[PDB]
Amino acid sequence: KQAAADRRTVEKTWKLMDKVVRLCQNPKLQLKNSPPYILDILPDTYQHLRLILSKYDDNQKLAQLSENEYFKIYIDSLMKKSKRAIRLFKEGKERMYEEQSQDRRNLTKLSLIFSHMLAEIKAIFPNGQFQGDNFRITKADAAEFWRKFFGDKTIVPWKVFRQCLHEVHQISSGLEAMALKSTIDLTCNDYISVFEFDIFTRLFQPWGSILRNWNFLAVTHPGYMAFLTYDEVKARLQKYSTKPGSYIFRLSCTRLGQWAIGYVTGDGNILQTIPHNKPLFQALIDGSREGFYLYPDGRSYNPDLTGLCEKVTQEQYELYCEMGSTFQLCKICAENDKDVKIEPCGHLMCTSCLTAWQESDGQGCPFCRCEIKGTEPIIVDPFD
Ligand SMILES: C[C@H]1CCCN(Cc2cc3c(c(C(F)(F)F)c2)CN(c2cccc([C@]4(c5nncn5C)C[C@@H](C)C4)c2)C3=O)C1
Ligand code: NA
Ligand SMILES: [Zn+2]
Ligand SMILES: [Zn+2]
Repeated sequence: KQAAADRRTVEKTWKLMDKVVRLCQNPKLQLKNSPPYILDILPDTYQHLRLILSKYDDNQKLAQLSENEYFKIYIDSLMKKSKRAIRLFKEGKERMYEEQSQDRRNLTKLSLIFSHMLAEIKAIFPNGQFQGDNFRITKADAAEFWRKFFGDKTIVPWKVFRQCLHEVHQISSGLEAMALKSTIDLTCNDYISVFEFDIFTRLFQPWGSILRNWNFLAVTHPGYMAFLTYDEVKARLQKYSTKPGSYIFRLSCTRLGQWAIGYVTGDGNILQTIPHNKPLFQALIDGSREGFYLYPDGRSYNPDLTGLCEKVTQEQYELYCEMGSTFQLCKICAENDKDVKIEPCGHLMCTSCLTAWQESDGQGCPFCRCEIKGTEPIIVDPFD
């Protein structure tokens, strides 16, 4: 239940965003030349919110804008993530100037979220005018699923989304649904917009086997590198510059919904290819056959991807989730946040999962089997 997105509220986010920009202007961090460039994303976010206000330039237009379900979620999320970034500098202290630290890692995670939020608002409010109820989902079979379950909604809670997705593509576990959430919920706000749904369905098409494509291509494929800048792709492949056909595929925060395959050419150079509006597995199959994509991440074994033309372990889902921000999500249901701690073992879960466990098995903690001497409500930050 977020507050109305009135002018007063919108401006509170600008002041919080200016605070993040000031903290990030410190030369000790060296963030001026540090992607995704938070010192560029936050001013651009300001200019977009300003462009939107110019389009809703009267009291009646401001009343419609402040009631817009997507806009309220956006401003509330922008507010939350900005406060989170200020809190990161407050508690990180000198560990913010060390590039390998977890505090710096969390700032890169926040910088990626602000990048995704900016691309989202520009897609939903092109030219500052709301067009979410007329957003074009690139895949028709994915568009039909969205229209079927959510009508003309532009954004829906993750918990409603997951359940409706399960009705068409079965999700096998709590860890799989958590890995899935960190993949689709790019803005890390516990909601899925039609834009985030379009990116996910473009990346892992065809829709008919989208969870098999995602499990193979992203959860277990050695060639998958998640978000990388081109300099990082080159740095990764430089080790294998002596092995033509070495390759990796990555996401690009400036080309959402598309893949970029970086590869070692016969003459030692590192080049990249952006596949067309076709499945990534077909581009990898064609490239393997043609001698360009042979060794994923320089490794001799290239997985057989032909099965996708016509089994992931719980540990693999756990490693996959580490990169994202899902530590606050209940591992059992993957739909509610952790809000209770079991005493004395310290394991965490949501209130309703603990009540369900207590009425079903209840013979110790559902994770370690230790006797439940007590419970204590808690608030979990994604970076705890
Ligand atoms: C663009 C450049 C900027 C400098 C850091 N490098 C490396 C880097 C990549 C990711 C991250 C970091 C860091 F913040 F943890 F530090 C760092 C985080 N990160 C990230 C954050 C949330 C979700 C994901 C996805 C993912 N891929 N494998 C597992 N997961 C959960 C890709 C989404 C569709 C789901 C990835 C990177 O890609 C990326
Ligand atoms: Na989201
Ligand atoms: Zn739960
Ligand atoms: Zn326990």
